[PDB]
Amino acid sequence: SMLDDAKARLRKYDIGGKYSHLPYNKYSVLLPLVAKEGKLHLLFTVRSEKLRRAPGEVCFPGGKRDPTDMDDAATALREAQEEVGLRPHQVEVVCCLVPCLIDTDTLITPFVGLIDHNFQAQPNPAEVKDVFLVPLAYFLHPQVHDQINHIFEYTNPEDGVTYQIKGMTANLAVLVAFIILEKKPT
Ligand SMILES: COCC(=O)Nc1c(C)cc(C)cc1C
Repeated sequence: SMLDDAKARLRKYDIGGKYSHLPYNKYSVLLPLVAKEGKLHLLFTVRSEKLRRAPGEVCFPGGKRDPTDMDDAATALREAQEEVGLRPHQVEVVCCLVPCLIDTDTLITPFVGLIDHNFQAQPNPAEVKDVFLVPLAYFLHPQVHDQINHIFEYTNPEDGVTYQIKGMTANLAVLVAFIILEKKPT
């Protein structure tokens, strides 16, 4: 099936816990995969205008590890629950992708999660201004704009709203699309 095929591809890129103990400032992100209308989509958040870092920008759910978290996957799930109301029984964490190094002292660990078909997002307005889906295939032929620095523009055909996706978020989206969609019979 489509979902069994996705998880089997993703598992080949799992680095597991190999880099998780190193002494960094630690953050995790959840890359949430949703099946709709026969195809896979990624779920994104628009950050609230009130936040200090990157107000109004597109990112994946996530945040800073705290002393309650059992492991880095726990950080990503705690934060996803707080931001969009995703409950633990509604996500299967399939793997841990390559971590992102920034600012010389920070390590961001990305997890890919498969989302239950009955989940519906409940954006928390203190943290999240908007939630939207993008079909995974978009990231193989994006609409690119140069600010020189590459920015993707995605327009939702439901309502005509345009979103800008850039930086680490855009880089991880492309990576997941390659893993799952490369070399597939039609
Ligand atoms: C200080 O925590 C780091 C951070 O960026 N947090 C955060 C992230 C990652 C995503 C969303 C949607 C909302 C928040 C508050």
